[PDB]
Amino acid sequence: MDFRIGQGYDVHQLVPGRPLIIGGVTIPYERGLLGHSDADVLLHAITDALFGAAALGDIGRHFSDTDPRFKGADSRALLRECASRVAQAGFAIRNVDSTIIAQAPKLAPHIDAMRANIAADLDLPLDRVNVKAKTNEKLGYLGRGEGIEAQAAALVVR
Amino acid sequence: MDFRIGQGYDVHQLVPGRPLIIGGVTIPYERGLLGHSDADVLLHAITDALFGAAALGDIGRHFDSRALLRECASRVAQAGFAIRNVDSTIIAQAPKLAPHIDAMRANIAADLDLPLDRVNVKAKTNEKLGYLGRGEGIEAQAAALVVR
Amino acid sequence: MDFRIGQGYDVHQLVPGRPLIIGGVTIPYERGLLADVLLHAITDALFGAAALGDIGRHFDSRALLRECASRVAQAGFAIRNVDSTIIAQAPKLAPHIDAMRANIAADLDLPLDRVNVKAKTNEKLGYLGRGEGIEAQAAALVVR
Ligand SMILES: N[C@@H](Cc1c[nH]c2ccccc12)C(=O)NO
Ligand SMILES: [Zn+2]
Ligand SMILES: [Zn+2]
Ligand SMILES: [Zn+2]
Repeated sequence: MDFRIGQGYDVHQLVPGRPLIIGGVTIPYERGLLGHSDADVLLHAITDALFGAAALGDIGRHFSDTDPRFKGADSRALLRECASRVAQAGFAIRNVDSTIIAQAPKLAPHIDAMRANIAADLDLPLDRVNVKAKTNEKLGYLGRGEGIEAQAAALVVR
Repeated sequence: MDFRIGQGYDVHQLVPGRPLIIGGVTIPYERGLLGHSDADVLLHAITDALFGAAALGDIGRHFDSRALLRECASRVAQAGFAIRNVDSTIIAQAPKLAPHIDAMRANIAADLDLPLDRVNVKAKTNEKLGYLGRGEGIEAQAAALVVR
Repeated sequence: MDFRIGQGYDVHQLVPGRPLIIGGVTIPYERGLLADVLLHAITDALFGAAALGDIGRHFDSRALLRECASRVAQAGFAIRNVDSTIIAQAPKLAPHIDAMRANIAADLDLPLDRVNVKAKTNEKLGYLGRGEGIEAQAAALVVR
């Protein structure tokens, strides 16, 4: 009954010449997310929520964003390693919820694939993983398509 | 002991000619929230947090925002979950929301068949920053705890 | 087994001529907040988990956090954990995280391993990315 909650946030700029990878899904699009890694904003937010629930710091503490070994890093591999460290700390994952905010492209066709990827990486059934997709109702830099944001919440138990 | 958490986010533009309805409360104001529904940003954020905790997707996949919140609660129950508590924040530079918070909590508690002491609504400004600080929209955030 | 969750949000403008205090820590930097954004978010998350309203209805931001914790306890709740994120484009916050965690854990009378603080930039986007403000987000779990 030693439950703990974590929360996560990430944002990346949307720029030409990059793959668009969200929730482990390579989405065909003229632009992609800019980062040292593959810039998977959704997986990073979930990773942060998991480290946070376990009181293990944050994604930047665990994976160096200047190490050449993480250039173009597969963020699913990072999420699996996060889950491994959370387990080593003594915690079991109970559920993850998340939101992606993007003006474009349409994300609804890809949500089920993202959910399946996250569930596989966390060794969870599909019914403990949720991904919600939103626009920002045309407001701000999100409404202008300059970046994509993700939010996440995770419940774990020791 | 099968607890789950959900989180929700919503934002809508403030435009002339619409009533301002937040948490089911009609607030006197020169503008109101723009949307296909009544654009109740707080009820939508709570609805998304409840769908998220139950792993039932989101408000866009599933659909007056109180009727929608009641239907969301029905679908959460249909999945086998009981709602334990909801917490939330509204971010608006104007108008003042404190006089309306208790009516909002009462509306949410009635719609979710919860006691008042399991529902919470918090009010914030954005310190004059961004589109929220310029009064161009209102944001809501929500967290929900459920149990199977 | 009567668990409850709360969530908190705060933001303040960042301009020259003020000290930068986050999580009770004075951080060397050319600008400061116009205002402890992290402690307020945590305070709001705790009031929210207890269904006691918000920081504006109830009230140094450390003294406020300690009083918030006292009211949460008198309402019958024990705090189980806090997690949080600070979004600031500059300065680097990683060197101060342990000091922030120590201050929060002390104020909440929690073991250190139940308090977490995460740090992010906003990738140069928006008022946060331009260094015009700093945001904090928080989540708290309590039990009656
Ligand atoms: N959002 C941050 C999270 C992060 C920090 N250090 C890392 C190292 C590898 C991958 C991601 C990270 C980022 O750098 N994405 O590319
Ligand atoms: Zn990232
Ligand atoms: Zn809405
Ligand atoms: Zn504040």
